[PDB]
Amino acid sequence: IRLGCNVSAPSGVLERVKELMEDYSRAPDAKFQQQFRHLLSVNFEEFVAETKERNADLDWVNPKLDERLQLELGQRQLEENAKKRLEARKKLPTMKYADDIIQAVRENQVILIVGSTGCGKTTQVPQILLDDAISRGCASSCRIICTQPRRISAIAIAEWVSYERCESLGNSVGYQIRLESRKARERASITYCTTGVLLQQLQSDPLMHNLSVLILDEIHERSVETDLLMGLLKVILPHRPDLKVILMSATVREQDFCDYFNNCPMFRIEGVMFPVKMLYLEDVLSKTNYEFQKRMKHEAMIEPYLRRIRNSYDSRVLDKLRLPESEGCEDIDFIADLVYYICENEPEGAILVFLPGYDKISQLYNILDKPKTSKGQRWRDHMAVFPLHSLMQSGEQQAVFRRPPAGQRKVIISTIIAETSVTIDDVVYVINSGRTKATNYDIETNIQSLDEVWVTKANTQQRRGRAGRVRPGICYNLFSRAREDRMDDIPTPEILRSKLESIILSLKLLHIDDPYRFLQTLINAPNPEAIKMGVELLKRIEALDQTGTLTPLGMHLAKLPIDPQMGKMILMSALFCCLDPITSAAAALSFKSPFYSPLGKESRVDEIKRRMARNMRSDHLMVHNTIIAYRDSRYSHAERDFCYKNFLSSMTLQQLERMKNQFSELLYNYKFLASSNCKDAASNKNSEKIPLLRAIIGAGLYPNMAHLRKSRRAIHTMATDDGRRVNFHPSSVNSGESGFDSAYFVYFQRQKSTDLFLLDSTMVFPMALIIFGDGVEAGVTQNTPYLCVAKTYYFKCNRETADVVIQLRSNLEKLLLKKALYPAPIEENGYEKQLIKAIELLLSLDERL
DNA sequence: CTCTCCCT
Repeated sequence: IRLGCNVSAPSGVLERVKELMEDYSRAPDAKFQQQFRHLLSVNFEEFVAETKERNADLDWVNPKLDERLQLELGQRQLEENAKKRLEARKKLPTMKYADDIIQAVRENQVILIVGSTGCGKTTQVPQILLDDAISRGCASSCRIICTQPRRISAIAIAEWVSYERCESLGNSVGYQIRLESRKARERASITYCTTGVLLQQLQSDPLMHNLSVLILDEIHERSVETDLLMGLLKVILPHRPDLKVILMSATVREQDFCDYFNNCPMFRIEGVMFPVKMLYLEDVLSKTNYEFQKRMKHEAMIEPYLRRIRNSYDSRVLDKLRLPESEGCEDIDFIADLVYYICENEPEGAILVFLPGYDKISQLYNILDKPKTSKGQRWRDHMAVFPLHSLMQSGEQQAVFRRPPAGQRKVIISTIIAETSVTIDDVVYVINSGRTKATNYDIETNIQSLDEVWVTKANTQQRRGRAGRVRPGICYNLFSRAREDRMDDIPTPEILRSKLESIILSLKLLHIDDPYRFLQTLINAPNPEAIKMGVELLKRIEALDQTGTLTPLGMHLAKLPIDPQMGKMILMSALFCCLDPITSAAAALSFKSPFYSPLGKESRVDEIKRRMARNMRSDHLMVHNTIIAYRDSRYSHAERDFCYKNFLSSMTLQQLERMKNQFSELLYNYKFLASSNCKDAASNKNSEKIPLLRAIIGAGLYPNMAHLRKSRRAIHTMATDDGRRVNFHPSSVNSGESGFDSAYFVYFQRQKSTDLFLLDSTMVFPMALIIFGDGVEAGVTQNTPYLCVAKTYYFKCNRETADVVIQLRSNLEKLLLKKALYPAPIEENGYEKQLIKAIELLLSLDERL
């Protein structure tokens, strides 16, 4: 036990904390509390009965609207204005199977439609079933929900299907994503929505009574949500015989889902794509004749292969395959040569280069842009070269989509983002490195890492398809087919890679109280060690009690669309009147930072963040400062130049501001805020007290703590509270700085790459962790009285301050408990405000003087 | 001294 700095408080401050605490203890209605005790008192089939009565609207049909919609669909098939496409929709493969699809849906609760790119299943199946129900005179009983993984998919498909009905968005076709919607009409309608939207609507309608048809699309990508959703359908569908489910999948281990749902009817629908030829490293090197210069294992893999292909390739190319450098992206000059090769031979078309991450996208960009070779010098002026990365601006502009200037060849250097999420349509050539970056979770070390790995067979399959979009393509794989046969079928499904605290809490609102029993039902069961690690986190932040049951605060956290830790941070910000900054922090950790990382500009983007951090040693208040400055630039009509000068995405900032408005609207409806405007003066009376903002941020990121011991840009000897040595991620404002007021930090995410890095952090003060943390005891270790937090960090503290802090933590726990059970805004002159004022007083002693 | 990427 090595004691830290002295946290004792002046006697004058302790007396007034005492005057204030015992004002608070002199104190003497609830719809939320009755909702909470009802949920805990009912068993599961009481739960089923109650939610059936409460969501009954589809029990009502509208015969006159049935017959009217049936009658202008009958006639409005008789123009030629919506026909040109009915004969154009008939040219899509899915339409040939209309009646079999219709008939299979009537005879089966669940069917599966499997099909490759271009088959038309997403756009055509919803209309096939909708137009059938209208024609049978069932229009008003038909409400179809179609889920998509990505937001932009939902809007684009909705807009395109509505074009296909000669309607504007909002009649028979709509979309719903989070924070934006164009809703269809209530009945005889199709809604495209993101999977999360549907999961959140499950909290009000846990048996899906408010739709007649559920279409789950792209289940083969095995996102958490569709895996959860199929898991829940096994619970829901027994109580919903009228409900129709259509699963939709690419041809990627499709049989997993057929098996998972008994064995249900499976339709296979042929795609529409032009042929794309696949070449491997042998083939590429036999064409380019490039020469390399400047464990094995690998040799165990390659030599059997080179003996089986001995007579199909020249010996000198098979010898290059014995170098480990020859496969993947380890030699960027090799990729550069094959780019130059495609520009010389081969017809007109764009090159799509798949590389795992930012670092070597940078290297190939610089080699094409500042060429080392005469061949490169040659081709420099005839290429328009686009890096494509989530942290880069290229996808936010339209150049990378349009066709190049005449005489110029387009070269796209991208991450995995161009496999599905972003799509360039004039690509005829894919150079596939076979390498990506992926996150994996070591359950035993509690270390998250980001490592470069080989892609899966499904990845290359989809990357191959990216070339066949306008015209027959070529896919160059920078690895041998021996490496291909050592690749996994599909990536490890993300629910085995994921923190489960949010999911487990959400399942309590669906009256699924055993996460063990339920998660074991998934197609891929998560490690039960991860399930109690999630349970244990929820117990610590007190969303569950020790027996495992939902607490009143846990019910609030499950109803907030954010991870429970930051939801807790968000509610504290209401109680403590700093709503705007803390919601700024939560939305950014919950989504992403507004800053780009444009090629070559890092030293300069590093310097913008340090100026936006306003020397506050917090990545989280850096984002809030960024948002304050962004609002000022709109209020100044300077928005474009502001974003330019500071390498900011105005589209990221706009979405952060709507999440902030949404957190503010939810907290208002839950009766925690007097106003729904997250900028409201009453909600922000402390938003400029920096020590108080460190306290609320720490309350949410607790227990992720780190301690620095070090003086010198500077190097850092720092370690997390589990003893592991960490460093600030070089993208953090805190990396390399010296002279912190405090050696203590909280962080949202630690990650291993070159080193174990803290990706975001706020400098915190010991009294703040002590008040809002746990594991707090007073004692004596040498002959020095101490106060500790988490039974880890011990601070010199005199008995009078120790005792008052311990009394203070007790009434805070009583206060939080009643705000959870009886939500009200803290009234500014009442008794609860006096214990708020006690805490601000103590925290304000750490102000930078 | 470094950054796979969806989503309520």
